[PDB]
Amino acid sequence: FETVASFDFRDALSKASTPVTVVATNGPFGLAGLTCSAVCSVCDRPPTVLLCINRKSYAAGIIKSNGVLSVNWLAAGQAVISQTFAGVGSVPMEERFADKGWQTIATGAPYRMDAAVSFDCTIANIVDVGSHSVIFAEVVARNHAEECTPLIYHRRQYATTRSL
Amino acid sequence: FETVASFDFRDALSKASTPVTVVATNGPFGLAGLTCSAVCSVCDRPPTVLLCINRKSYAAGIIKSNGVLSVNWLAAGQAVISQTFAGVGSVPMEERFADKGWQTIATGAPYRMDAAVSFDCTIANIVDVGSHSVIFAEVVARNHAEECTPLIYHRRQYATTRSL
Ligand SMILES: Cc1cc2nc3c(=O)[nH]c(=O)nc-3n(C[C@H](O)[C@H](O)[C@H](O)COP(=O)(O)OP(=O)(O)OC[C@H]3O[C@@H](n4cnc5c(N)ncnc54)[C@H](O)[C@@H]3O)c2cc1C
Ligand SMILES: Cc1cc2nc3c(=O)[nH]c(=O)nc-3n(C[C@H](O)[C@H](O)[C@H](O)COP(=O)(O)OP(=O)(O)OC[C@H]3O[C@H](n4cnc5c(N)ncnc54)[C@H](O)[C@@H]3O)c2cc1C
Repeated sequence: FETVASFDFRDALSKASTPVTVVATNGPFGLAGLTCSAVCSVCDRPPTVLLCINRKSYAAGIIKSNGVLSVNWLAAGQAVISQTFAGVGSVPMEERFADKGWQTIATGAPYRMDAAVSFDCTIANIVDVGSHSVIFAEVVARNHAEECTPLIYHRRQYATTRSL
Repeated sequence: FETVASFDFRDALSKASTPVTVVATNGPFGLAGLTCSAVCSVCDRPPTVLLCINRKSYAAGIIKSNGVLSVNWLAAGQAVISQTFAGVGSVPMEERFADKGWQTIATGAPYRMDAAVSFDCTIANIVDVGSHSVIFAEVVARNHAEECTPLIYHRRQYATTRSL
């Protein structure tokens, strides 16, 4: 079988929906983060999620060397946070965490305390696939905001949820 | 750093949101599918998605032995499909695919033609982590309905999308 064209693959994907997260890190290699939607739960013992991140990025370099990271599922009101960590407005990497919303929990990685879900994590394993590092991370702390319907991405726009 | 309790992990995840897919298969080891939300795109060259499925699933062994599968992102109108494939009504596998909305495209796996997005795939890699097989699959064909509006899962209920 022949795989679909890359362009057709991305077009089709725009028609699926995802949550939106920010993955962030800090430690001896410094502070960094990027917006990431390719994230999912893997198993509960040990509690493990994975995230797939293009290895060419500033943030990927730092995340992999710090060896710790946070995954921060954004609430409906946080599209600007997502835009910032996707590089909309070209906000310099270390200027991205200037606000009380980020604090430390267990690892030293910055946690978004008003995110719908925040997992503080250590990296356990990495599987490289084409351009992306698939990073398997074990959850060593969790946090939740009070009142957060999700930020959703779909058809290249942000959205949130409503009952069926 | 000690990991969080499994129970905390699961609770936290209920507060995140995910699309809802049905992962289906067919071939020499038979028909099977199940509903899966632990799915994401990995890279576009080659076009690869991954999905995490509990090895306890009846459908897991059949999917991995057939070597082929589809991922079907369900639309807002399709909660009954999600329910059928999560085992509600305990519908027998073959009978799950009796409806003519399920066709073959390229691999032989059943593809839901009216699903918001359907990727027909061949398995490329399987990495077993805790209770789950993380299955990497390369996209060989696709199909999309005209209706992309997502079925979403969140706080243990179905939802769909709204503008912000
Ligand atoms: C919103 C949502 C998201 C989900 N996400 C995931 C996910 O990301 N990963 C995951 O692993 N699960 C996921 N699930 C769970 C999943 O879909 C199922 O609910 C789970 O696998 C249990 O399904 P089952 O009741 O069909 O049990 P199973 O044991 O998996 O199978 C039972 C029924 O289906 C298949 N049969 C069973 N035994 C035999 C036999 N001895 N001989 C011949 N035929 C047999 C069975 O045949 C039977 O019809 C999700 C469910 C929901 C609702
Ligand atoms: C809602 C959203 C989700 C994103 N998810 C991821 C992800 O899971 N993994 C990742 O490495 N980067 C993701 N990004 C990209 C990322 O956050 C930065 O924008 C990127 O590192 C910036 O580099 P660039 O200027 O070359 O932009 P780009 O040329 O746009 O980025 C190029 C490469 O890194 C960025 N991938 C996966 N989903 C998306 C997406 N919806 N939009 C754009 N790129 C995507 C890509 O993945 C791609 O391989 C996402 C961006 C947004 C807005």
